[PDB]
Amino acid sequence: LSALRDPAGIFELVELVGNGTYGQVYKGRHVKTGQLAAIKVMDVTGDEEEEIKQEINMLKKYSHHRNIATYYGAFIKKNGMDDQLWLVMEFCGAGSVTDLIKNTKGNTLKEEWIAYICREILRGLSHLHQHKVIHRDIKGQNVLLTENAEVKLVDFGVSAGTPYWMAPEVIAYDFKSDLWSLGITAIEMAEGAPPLCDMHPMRALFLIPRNPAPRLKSKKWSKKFQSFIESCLVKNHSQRPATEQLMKHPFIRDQPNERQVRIQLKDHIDRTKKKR
Ligand SMILES: O=C1NC(=O)c2c1c(-c1ccccc1)cc1[nH]c3ccc(O)cc3c21
Ligand code: NA
Repeated sequence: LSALRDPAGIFELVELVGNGTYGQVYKGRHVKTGQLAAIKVMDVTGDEEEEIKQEINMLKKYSHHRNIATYYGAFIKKNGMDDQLWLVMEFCGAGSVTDLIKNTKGNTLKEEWIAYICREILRGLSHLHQHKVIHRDIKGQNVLLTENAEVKLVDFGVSAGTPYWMAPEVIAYDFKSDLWSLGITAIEMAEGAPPLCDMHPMRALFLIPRNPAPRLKSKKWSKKFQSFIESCLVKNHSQRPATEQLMKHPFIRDQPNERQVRIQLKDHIDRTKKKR
């Protein structure tokens, strides 16, 4: 019901943080408590109304898992200047996995960090898949980190371009397509960019269903990580493992430093804020 409250006196915009496939996202502040939130500001027209209402319902029902940024509420800023809808979400201070790769020296993440991040994406995906929901847009831009290095999934717009993370069956499907995208995100974390990044999106769209399943370029990566990527990236989706199966894989299952990897990531986050 689009008869929502005006945000005036409740939530205030502080700084713009996001500008991707999800739109114009701001770092907002709750006036009375001083708590931070992510506010997505979108122009509410006559035509575009059905797509916005579907995104809200998805968030209201499915965002209540620890690996998905929580929905806090929605507001309409009444205004020649069209009315704006404010989508209030849980704030993830450390930014995206894409930013984490860009800030790390040599644009590659430590294998132990990849395993932690992948496990958290997989847990969030498991929650969505249990509720018969496909994310449809898994990529480093959509995987965010909190200041305490907690991993949260964002953007349910596509759930309600850049084909680099798209599974062959999607280009040609079910929950298994998100697991292909996780594999591509894992390579993105390992190599700094997804396979076929250097090519035009049209060539990538043509090549993905035709080329054999991608693999890691370097021989430096562990046999466990190499097998994980191979398990994720199975072109024939019928033969690709489910979410619960992939969670049981040694790369995800055997992570002894869950406490010591989180502390390392938090220290890397703190070094980025302190140094400029
Ligand atoms: O929900 C969010 N929580 C967030 O923290 C957040 C969200 C979104 C986003 C919000 C609504 C719809 C789609 C994406 C985009 C975002 N871009 C961002 C860029 C940097 C950042 O630190 C946080 C976000 C961010
Ligand atoms: Na949540």
